[PDB]
Amino acid sequence: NFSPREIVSELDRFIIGQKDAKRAVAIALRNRWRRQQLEGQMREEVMPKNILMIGPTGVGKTEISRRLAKLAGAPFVKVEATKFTEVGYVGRDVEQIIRDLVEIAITLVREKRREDQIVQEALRVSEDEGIVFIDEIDKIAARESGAGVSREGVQRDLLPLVEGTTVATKYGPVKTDHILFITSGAFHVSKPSDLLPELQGRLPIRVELSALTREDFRRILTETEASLIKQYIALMETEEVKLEFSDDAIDALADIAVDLNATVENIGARRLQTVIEKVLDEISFTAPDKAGATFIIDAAYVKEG
Amino acid sequence: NFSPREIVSELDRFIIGQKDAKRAVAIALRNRWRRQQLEGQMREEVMPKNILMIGPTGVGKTEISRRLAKLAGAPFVKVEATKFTEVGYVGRDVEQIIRDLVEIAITLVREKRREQDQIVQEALRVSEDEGIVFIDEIDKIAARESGAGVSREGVQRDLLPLVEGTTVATKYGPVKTDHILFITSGAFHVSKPSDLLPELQGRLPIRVELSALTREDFRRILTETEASLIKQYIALMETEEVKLEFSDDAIDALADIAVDLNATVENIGARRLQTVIEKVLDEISFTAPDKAGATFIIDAAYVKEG
Amino acid sequence: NFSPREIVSELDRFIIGQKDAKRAVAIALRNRWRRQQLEGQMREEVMPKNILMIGPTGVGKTEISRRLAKLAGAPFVKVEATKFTEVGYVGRDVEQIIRDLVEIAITLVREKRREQDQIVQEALRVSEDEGIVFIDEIDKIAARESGAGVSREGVQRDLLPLVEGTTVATKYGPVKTDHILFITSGAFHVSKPSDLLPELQGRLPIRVELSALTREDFRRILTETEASLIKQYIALMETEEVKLEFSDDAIDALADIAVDLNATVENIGARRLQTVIEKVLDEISFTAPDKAGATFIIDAAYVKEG
Amino acid sequence: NFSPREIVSELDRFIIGQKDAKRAVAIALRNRWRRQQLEGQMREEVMPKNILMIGPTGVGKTEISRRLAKLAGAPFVKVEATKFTEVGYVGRDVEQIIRDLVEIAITLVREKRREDQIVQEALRVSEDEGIVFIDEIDKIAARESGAGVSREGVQRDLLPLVEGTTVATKYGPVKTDHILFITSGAFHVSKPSDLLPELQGRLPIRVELSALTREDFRRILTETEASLIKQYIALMETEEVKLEFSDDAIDALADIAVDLNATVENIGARRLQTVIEKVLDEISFTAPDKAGATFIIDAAYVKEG
Ligand SMILES: Nc1ncnc2c1ncn2[C@@H]1O[C@H](COP(=O)(O)OP(=O)(O)O)[C@@H](O)[C@H]1O
Ligand SMILES: Nc1ncnc2c1ncn2[C@@H]1O[C@H](COP(=O)(O)OP(=O)(O)O)[C@@H](O)[C@H]1O
Ligand SMILES: Nc1ncnc2c1ncn2[C@@H]1O[C@H](COP(=O)(O)OP(=O)(O)O)[C@@H](O)[C@H]1O
Ligand SMILES: Nc1ncnc2c1ncn2[C@@H]1O[C@H](COP(=O)(O)OP(=O)(O)O)[C@@H](O)[C@H]1O
Repeated sequence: NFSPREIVSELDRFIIGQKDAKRAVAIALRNRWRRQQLEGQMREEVMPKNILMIGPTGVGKTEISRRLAKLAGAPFVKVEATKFTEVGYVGRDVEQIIRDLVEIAITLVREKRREDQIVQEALRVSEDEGIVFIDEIDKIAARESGAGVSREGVQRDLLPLVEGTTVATKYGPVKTDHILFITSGAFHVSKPSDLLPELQGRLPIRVELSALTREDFRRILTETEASLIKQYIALMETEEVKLEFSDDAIDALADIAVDLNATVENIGARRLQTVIEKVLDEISFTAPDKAGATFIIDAAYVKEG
Repeated sequence: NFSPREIVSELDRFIIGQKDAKRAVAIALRNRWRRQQLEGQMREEVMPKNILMIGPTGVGKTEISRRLAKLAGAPFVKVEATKFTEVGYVGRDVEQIIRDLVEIAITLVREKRREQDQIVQEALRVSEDEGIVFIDEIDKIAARESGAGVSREGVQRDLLPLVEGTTVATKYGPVKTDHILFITSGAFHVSKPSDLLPELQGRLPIRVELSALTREDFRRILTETEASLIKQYIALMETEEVKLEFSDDAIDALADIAVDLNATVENIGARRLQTVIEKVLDEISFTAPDKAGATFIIDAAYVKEG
Repeated sequence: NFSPREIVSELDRFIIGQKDAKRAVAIALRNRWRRQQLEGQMREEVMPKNILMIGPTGVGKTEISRRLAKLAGAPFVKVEATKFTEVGYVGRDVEQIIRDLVEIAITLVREKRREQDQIVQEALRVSEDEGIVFIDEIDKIAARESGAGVSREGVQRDLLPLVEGTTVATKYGPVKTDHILFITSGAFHVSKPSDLLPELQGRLPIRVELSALTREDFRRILTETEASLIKQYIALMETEEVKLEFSDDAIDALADIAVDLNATVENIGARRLQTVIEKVLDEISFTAPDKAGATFIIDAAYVKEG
Repeated sequence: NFSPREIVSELDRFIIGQKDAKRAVAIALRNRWRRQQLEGQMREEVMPKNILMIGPTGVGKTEISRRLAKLAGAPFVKVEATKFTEVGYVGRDVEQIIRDLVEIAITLVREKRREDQIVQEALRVSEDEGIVFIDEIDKIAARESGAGVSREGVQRDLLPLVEGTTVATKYGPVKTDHILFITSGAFHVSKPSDLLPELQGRLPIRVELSALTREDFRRILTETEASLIKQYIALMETEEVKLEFSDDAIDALADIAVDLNATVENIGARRLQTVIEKVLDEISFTAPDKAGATFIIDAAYVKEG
């Protein structure tokens, strides 16, 4: 899809809630289209509407950006900002981000072409369509454990990428002027105004994300297209086992994850994956011994499990 | 074998006990087969059932994973997590794990084809769909922070791209880690599993404990498994025309020596057995060619003098 | 007051909301009274119901504890835990907390007696049975390890003797900390409560959360409580013969300014209110003596220009 | 009591299980009596049978030693060994242990005398009867976060105390030749043979302690004389509330603590204190409003709580 409301709808198929974050990337992606519709010098003066996402861990910041890029057939790279503060001879320079992105556009163009010029198209796509997700940008803006580049230095090193620079790769120079950047952080260890002024100026769009509620966990489990329940159901189908979850079993699974997030650590929706798996441990092991049968998991089964 | 109960049975041929750990890797391996039966988009949405093994040292964490990979003809790489906290210019980046794995899948595909650009293409296919990566002492890179290189949390952060899904460059071409299985292990005395990065927890769906080995476990480790130390020394002395025999009380005596050393010096698990049988066999290992055709019996008394 | 519901009601006079936190300190204080009703050995086996408060900054953690201590005529000491991680030769040891507490109990007993070796003896008695110690940012000394003094875990380890029970030397004599109540607080974004030393967890029986303050909370904080900022500025301007008046829309406007600043710069909780009323009162605070006998009304429009 | 079997019995009133650890301190305390029964120079050649306790956290190492000393009317000091590895101008020298011990013997002699000579008796008791508990002695024997004395240096600093030295205090010199030392550690970060040889030689008795079982938690809750249940029952009696626990409620409370120790962290019996308190939160708050009544807590009440 190509329209912002259409983009929001496509993202609804995989991400529950977070409407503001969904609309922010839609605007950013739609503006890339508006730029290419422009003609003349104005085509070279408009820059990507880069985004700063603020929100707790495991509530959809990566997922929204990752699905967005797949929607737009754009090459995507996720990186943890603090990795550039560590010593190391391999992969400690931020231009590795751009080199990896071309490496992802090559393997992306090969898939579409099948269905020298290919390498050129990977270099064309990377410049005009690349999407870069920089996680925990809040951690490189704090009051200063890494013995490498300082935190402000990682910010200073990010400036050439998001302002516009040329980067050398094993396939040739890559310009970053019109690559879209999505940055994210919780901003408990720092605040958004602790970013370098030059970085603030290259983050036009600011959007918050909210904690997931108990109802959010229920819908995340069942409603989205690649949901965990649909995965476990699909995996047991290959063993000739029709797996069924009652509605109270789904409520019970969501409650286990909410409670653990409330007593151990709130890791957001990442808790769901580990909770369903232990409840399905007995049936995942014995599934070939149960072929042809229909297995219904109720609230009581989740309780004993 | 391809079935979880069948996998557990194959592992019983080499590992004593640790039934929960055996069933955990079976589930993880069986899900790889369940995934490839899927067709469509769901084939690209299911991720490996990575495992966190919790247990003391030398009770079968590496051995289970290593036998599992050989059972599945899958390329296998074991790595010590804390090695990435040290300074150095060779092999200090976690992508070295993935490069080594292709290096092991290439040499694996050549063996089966014989019994080539196309071989390298499948070695890149095998590595992506069948690779198994064992990360030891993942508990030590989650502690309260001697390595002067990457910090402990930084080694975790560097592991995130591998287990979440990334493309890695090699001397043979780009490799995706999306469908590689990861088995991680630690004792978790210096830290706890919730000290791992949240992003890491979410990519470790299966959690399994392992237990200390008991005195009876040592006796069965010595004799019952297919590649047991006793069966090795017997086979080694057969090449010298010497029938090496252990009485049943001798095996008990050897197990008791190892338990006591693990109880008074340090508990290193079943690794103590190797050094204990070897010192008792010192006299015969030296003189065996001078003793050809003869039968050498090690009893409880011989273990005592040894 | 002496009853938990009565304690909650007394705290309602100064703190808006945070009902769970109010009831938590009530239980802890009521158990002190329950203990002294006991006679015999059980009188020496019951230990204070120490509290861990979890909540964002500036929502009432210090204020609740501080009002509680004044309600109970108990000596009170607030300390920043991370101060003990810094180098220095004055006041860098945790026993300084206890020495300061006696210093506050002495000056407390003198006030009540007037309205002396015997005073110091009871100040040493009061400190032991009635002292209240508030330790802020106990979450920061439980993180992954800028202070060049004691390490973070070391500050925890140094706190163990205080909350488990120890004798501390002072310029007035030995003081036991066995029956001192401890209230600890943190946001727990940089760490989690299970990152505390096991020995510390066991001496924190009561766990209570506090919530963010809402826009309506700011309005009630401004006006409803007994020592509210509005009642302070009104009283301060009364000494100049100026009737200071706030309309209800003006109070909403002031609360909105603070919410927006907490939403765009940094969320510092109710601390934002103090700086916001002060800038709106800048014009009148200066000219009030030149305006004696007059009435000054601050409306929504006046807050807008200000 | 004065006999080792009698000592073991007195400790049974407060500590569940750990029979080996109980007998080890009994031997050590009984030998102090055997020494004072000796006459002549042999009286000056026998040294305390110091103990190294090995065991997990929160299973009774401190409690056994603390109760033992109270049984013997002996002044007692507990210290965390790693505290001497930290920088600091106050209380970072191991002789503070001995100075604190005299400070505890003074306040101990005043209690018994009531029921210059007193200070002399505090100096007499400290030398002949002091008991020093050094916790986590395993942590100062590891492979080397404190920026002060090194770990081996803390061991080296402990040598004068346990071999025999004179220590100056605000009341006068204190000899440590016949002070009993109980040291403890889990020995996962190191092993007992990592201690300095001179320290090994001054730790004659070696005793292990075991993890607490589910049944241990049940007996710890109810059976011992100062148990948590008897405290909460006694505290509610001062409010005219007869609090009663069913047997299944006690089982339920023990199960909550075992599960948390199995999923968060095994902190031993320290988990019990925090678990009963949250279950009693509603009644502890409302107890004055319920005076004259009898309140029975069953398994179902522990479940909702
Ligand atoms: N709102 C949500 N809707 C659907 N899935 C979600 C949501 N929030 C988190 N998830 C899932 O939880 C996991 C972690 O989420 P992710 O977006 O990567 O985290 P973060 O916000 O920390 O980047 C992924 O499997 C993701 O699909
Ligand atoms: N349960 C067991 N059954 C059989 N052999 C075992 C067992 N535990 C340990 N061993 C043997 O002891 C040695 C060390 O075991 P290993 O699994 O590699 O240790 P770790 O669990 O620390 O990874 C190997 O020779 C292994 O075969
Ligand atoms: N809920 C509240 N009710 C009343 N005053 C409050 C509330 N929260 C904060 N305040 C006021 O805001 C300031 C800071 O609050 P305080 O409790 O000291 O912060 P913290 O919770 O960080 O300890 C004080 O002036 C306090 O009176
Ligand atoms: N076996 C036990 N019997 C009775 N109480 C115990 C036992 N183990 C631990 N406790 C209690 O748990 C808490 C911590 O125990 P403690 O002996 O101080 O720990 P450690 O072994 O770490 O020194 C104390 O309240 C203690 O009374």
